[PDB]
Amino acid sequence: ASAPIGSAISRNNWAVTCDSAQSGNECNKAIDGNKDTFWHTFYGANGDPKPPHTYTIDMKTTQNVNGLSMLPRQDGNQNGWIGRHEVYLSSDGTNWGSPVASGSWFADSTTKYSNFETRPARYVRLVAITEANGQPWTSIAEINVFQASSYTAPQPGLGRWGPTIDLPIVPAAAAIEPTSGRVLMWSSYRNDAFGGSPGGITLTSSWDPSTGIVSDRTVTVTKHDMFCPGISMDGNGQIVVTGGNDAKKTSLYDSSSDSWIPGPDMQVARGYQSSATMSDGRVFTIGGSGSGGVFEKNGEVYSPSSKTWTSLPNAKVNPMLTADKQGLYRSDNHAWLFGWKKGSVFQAGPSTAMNWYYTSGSGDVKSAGKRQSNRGVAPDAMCGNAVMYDAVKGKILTFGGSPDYQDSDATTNAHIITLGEPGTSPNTVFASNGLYFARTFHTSVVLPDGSTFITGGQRRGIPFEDSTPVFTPEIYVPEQDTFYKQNPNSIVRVYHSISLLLPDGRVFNGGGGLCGDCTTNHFDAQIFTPNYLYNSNGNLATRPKITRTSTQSVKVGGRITISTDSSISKASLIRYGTATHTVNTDQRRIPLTLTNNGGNSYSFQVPSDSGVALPGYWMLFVMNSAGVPSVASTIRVTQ
Ligand SMILES: [Cu+2]
Ligand code: NA
Repeated sequence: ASAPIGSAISRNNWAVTCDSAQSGNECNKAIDGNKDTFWHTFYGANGDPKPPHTYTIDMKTTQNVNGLSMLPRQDGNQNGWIGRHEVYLSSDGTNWGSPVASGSWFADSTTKYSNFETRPARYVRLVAITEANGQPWTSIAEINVFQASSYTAPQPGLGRWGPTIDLPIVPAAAAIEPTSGRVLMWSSYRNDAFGGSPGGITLTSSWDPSTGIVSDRTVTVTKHDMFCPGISMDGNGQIVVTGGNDAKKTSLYDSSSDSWIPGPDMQVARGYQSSATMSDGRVFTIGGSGSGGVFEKNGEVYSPSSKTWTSLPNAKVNPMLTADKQGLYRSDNHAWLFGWKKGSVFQAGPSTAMNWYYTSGSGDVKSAGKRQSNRGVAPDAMCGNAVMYDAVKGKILTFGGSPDYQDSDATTNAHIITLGEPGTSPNTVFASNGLYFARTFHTSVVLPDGSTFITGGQRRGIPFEDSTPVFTPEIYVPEQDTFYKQNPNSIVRVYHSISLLLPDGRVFNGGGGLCGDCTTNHFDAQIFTPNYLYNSNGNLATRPKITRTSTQSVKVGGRITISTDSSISKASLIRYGTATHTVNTDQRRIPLTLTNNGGNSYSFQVPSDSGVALPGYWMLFVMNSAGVPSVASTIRVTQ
């Protein structure tokens, strides 16, 4: 089940309009209060008109609308379940504009929801594009519109939230498909739960940013239930998904062919582990006692060329453990791993002790000191994030988290870690005065300008509960060493939530829940459009365009020559991310040093060290004098 974000509006003076309505199944039979009666479109004697079908509401007066609900027919018949839909709002009743919520709903008889940002309106409209099984009809038992307590206009220069993307599943895990631009999402064996899994099945869903179509799929070929995994993009351009409910399995996703290929089994059975792509294109993973048993799980490496998993027992998991109250079951989870120089992997936390991991031979480990500052020694920060915003200078920003996984208070702790050569202890200082709001179970992404977008979370970590939420997002600008509060949202994004950077420069934020009978399931996602895409008037600014590229595939140390339509100031390369349970080891940014050739032609060099410039797919963004970025050009880096 799910829950709305507002309170129900009285339907006593409502006037409804429909495109088609049968005798006995009228248009007003959706607002009467009876769970057994329903509105239904023309069938039988009146013919069978195909979708789009529309339902328009007139609330007589202006209300502060923040969502709607749709209860299907409860008579056991499938005829009329709404699949693809669109929600519109208006003040006049003729000019509707752009949709506040669009997407697809699951094929069942449960109550469906569309939760969006507060916007004052008198007229509400629900358009049913398709039927769940592809039939000509549309039916609704009960339709309600919800309102917020008050409305406050969004502050200029602090971004905008919206629109909402309705999904058939709860996206607990996600990744961007580089070659197509789509957002691949997955849950478990079911759309709303994970417990009591038979194994061998994962339900996936994808969203296209250009078309707006949401299409679901069922993956059984890999014999893996991909809930609670370790995700990494290898050097061969394939997404390596490891463990979880089927603790020993590995699944590979190829973006070019849009298919799932079976991978070889791991040496050790894991769950809730973090995996990281190395300098040679290989994938390293360590720990993970979330599933497959509770014991000492040391490191292991995946080779994409030979299709094998090899154990590295001397790469000890013992110095990276937290002092969690639940023991080893939670202490080796969600490691802040980063692929670095000469096959090494840096562990920034969540534990107080930071370590260097080596992959040559049977593996090795060395102490990198404690995560600290002049404010003292930093405690254990489970489910806190770690983002590499400047890979050239080895800059990592760590923030949030709590001492224990569950039933523990979060802190405002924030640090800057500067990486050098493997084996040396890095310099650690405090990032400004810390976060504005203490948060755990939060997610983050690196933006084109070097800034880090932080959103969601809760003050006290209690899984499957939406208690003490943080609605206000934060942005960290490194040049000024300052945190900035952005415009707040209305949907709670706690445990099982994700955040990914879209090729168009915007942020995809969704998920939260996945507990079955709970009312905390979020079958949606929201889009955040940052300040850099807006001008002085508050409208969408003109974005510069990359007209030509010399090559789409480059090697480490090689040069690329581009051509633009206007003058640019800065340029950056961002690696495509993957997200689940606050972990994102794939994302990183490289600031580019440009050479002006003249006539809007620029040249740059991709770093020679493959530990800085990790092999895989990257996003090319160029910024003008106003700071407005372009859309991303997909560049593949090899070694
Ligand atoms: Cu989980
Ligand atoms: Na009814």
